[PDB]
Amino acid sequence: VPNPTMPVKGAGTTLWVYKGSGDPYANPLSDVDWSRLAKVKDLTPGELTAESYDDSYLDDEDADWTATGQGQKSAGDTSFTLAWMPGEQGQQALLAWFNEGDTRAYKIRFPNGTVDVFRGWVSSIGKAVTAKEVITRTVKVTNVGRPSMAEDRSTVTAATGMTVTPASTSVVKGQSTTLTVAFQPEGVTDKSFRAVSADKTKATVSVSGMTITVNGVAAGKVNIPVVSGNGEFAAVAEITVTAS
Amino acid sequence: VPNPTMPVKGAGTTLWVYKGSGDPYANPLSDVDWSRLAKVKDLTPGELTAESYDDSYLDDEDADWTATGQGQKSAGDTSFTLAWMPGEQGQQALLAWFNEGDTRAYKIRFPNGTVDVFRGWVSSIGKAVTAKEVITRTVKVTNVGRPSMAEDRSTVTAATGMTVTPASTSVVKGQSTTLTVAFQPEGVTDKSFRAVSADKTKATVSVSGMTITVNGVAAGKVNIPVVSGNGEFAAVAEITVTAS
Amino acid sequence: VPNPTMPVKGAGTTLWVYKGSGDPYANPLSDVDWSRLAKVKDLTPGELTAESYDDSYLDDEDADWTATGQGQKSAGDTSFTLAWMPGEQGQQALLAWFNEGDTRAYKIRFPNGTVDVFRGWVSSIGKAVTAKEVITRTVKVTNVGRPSMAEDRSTVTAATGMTVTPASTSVVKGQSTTLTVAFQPEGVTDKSFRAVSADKTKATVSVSGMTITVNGVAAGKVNIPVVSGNGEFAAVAEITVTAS
Repeated sequence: VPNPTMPVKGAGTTLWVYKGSGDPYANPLSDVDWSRLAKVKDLTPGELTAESYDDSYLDDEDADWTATGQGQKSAGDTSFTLAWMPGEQGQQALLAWFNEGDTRAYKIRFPNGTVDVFRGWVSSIGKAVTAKEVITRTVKVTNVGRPSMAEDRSTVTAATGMTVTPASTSVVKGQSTTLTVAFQPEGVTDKSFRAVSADKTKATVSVSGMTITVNGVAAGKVNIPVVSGNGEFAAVAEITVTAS
Repeated sequence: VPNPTMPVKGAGTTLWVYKGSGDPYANPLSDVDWSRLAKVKDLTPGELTAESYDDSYLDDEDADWTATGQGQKSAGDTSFTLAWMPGEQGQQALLAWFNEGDTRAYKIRFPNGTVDVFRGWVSSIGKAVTAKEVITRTVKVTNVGRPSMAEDRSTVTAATGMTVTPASTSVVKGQSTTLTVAFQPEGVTDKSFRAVSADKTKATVSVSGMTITVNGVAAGKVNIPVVSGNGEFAAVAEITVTAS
Repeated sequence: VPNPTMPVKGAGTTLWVYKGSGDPYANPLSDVDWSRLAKVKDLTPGELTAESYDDSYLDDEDADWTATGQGQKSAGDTSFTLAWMPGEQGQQALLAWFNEGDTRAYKIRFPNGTVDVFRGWVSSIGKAVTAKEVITRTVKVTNVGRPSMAEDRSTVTAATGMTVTPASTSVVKGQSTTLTVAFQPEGVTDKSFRAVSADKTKATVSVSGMTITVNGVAAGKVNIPVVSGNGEFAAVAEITVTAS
């Protein structure tokens, strides 16, 4: 199951080239008007840099430390090598792309459900010929303009799905009780929380696995505050610890 | 077995140089008027490139991302190291070719059957003398103009046969008969031939534009053999010559 | 036996410096007025380069691909290291060559009967001092002018020594007959040939070891054309295959 929040191993990443006429940045998740370049030996995506702009004036009080700002960004170059199949359609389109010299759109689909789509023109076409090894074809695409990252299409929800079910009962010395924090604004959520007690002398707190464990170290009535996210929601749980 | 759709191992790649006249890019598959460079230790085909060209103006709203375009292409610098055989015709031809600024065509034949032909001038010539392994001459060629990748020749009908119906009639002195050569295995074919007498004394041959003429210089029976291209197919015909 | 047409192992290559007054390029195969620099630890001959000249004009139709030509060639530098014997005559001549700073002629004799003679001036004189290893002396000679390659003195013959002796008999099924092709214009020759049959249905052809094998796969009268070199000479062989 593709999880865009956990690290992924990077095996299964595919590369596609747009061949239709619409907007490549609009719906990249659809591979209808996209031609696949199979047998990818290796791939190194573009690196988005940004040159530095000097923001220093003569009258600026003190000049011990440099002051700079972000200048003009660049989309870098994307370079990949793949098994050389001269008769396979898609590589012929690649040679046509190089010869025409126009800016086309390409995309990389990761084993995460997320696709990074760039636009650029071919600036290199190589080939490595050696015995005992499949002949490979190497390509470099100089990207132009602003690309569409996979973090652009990532969406978040803040529909206030805060709920808390505490034990609200008695806990005896030597054991721990369980408290649940529901984070389901119709299921989808993107925020974290921290739950701690109020004294750390009568009952101790341990929050893990989305749940809370309250240990009755000492008798008395204790309060466990839970704060969700940046302090938009909270909860107070009352727990009693008996003498026994 | 040779499939340009599946990847190939690259063992058996051969290098040829156009020593004949005419169009080299026309029929690279045929090995007529091509001299083979034997004992190629290693090869590195030249890589196609393209210099960037700035495409921004002061009128352009926004400038945060760079705008560029493809400029001059300049394929070049194919290198190869091959065993040093100074008494082998093909390496003396190489030194002669380097010895003046002549720009010649050379092709690379791949194990999958395709051919990739460049046109350039020799820009470096080197040697590696060291005991206990073979003396290797290393050569570098800088390419000019545009090359002819194997991606362009995506038709290949493979020919596979032809016929030769001769006049098979007496030819008098001072006259020449015409011998018919058909190279139409279902019309489409991208191969040529070559005819050469077995005696060169009784008759002389003239081949041009798929038309062959035999002139009976001396009386007798002349056997005229034709062989096509690399030598996949051949035929033999006869021409009689009478003294009176 | 030295064979200038087969790769050689590079062991036994010697270095000489001309000390006479005649023409070093005239007869390099004679070591009369040449002093040998013995105990050569290693040797790296010069590399003949040639810078590029831009042949681009404004009015030239289209400028998609760069157009260049061979410029001015250079003879490179020859660098070698040898055991350091200050008192050995020949190294004293080397230091005199460095100090005087004039252009002298030197030559390298290979274990192939071929000699590459250059001309240049000493531009480096080194020395490496280390324990457990013979002190070495390193030399670099900057070559001037056009050298005399070993491919310059290699000669070829085209005295038309074409001959063919075919079987001209019957070959029974399941075996093969032999045909001989003589390439001896007084013995010396430098050209190859290709021999193939005319039908590939009655008899099959296999040319190797300078000879031809004709296999009577099917009965009938078959013709085997042989073409020598670039079509200057040819032959036609008639072979009969019986029903048995």
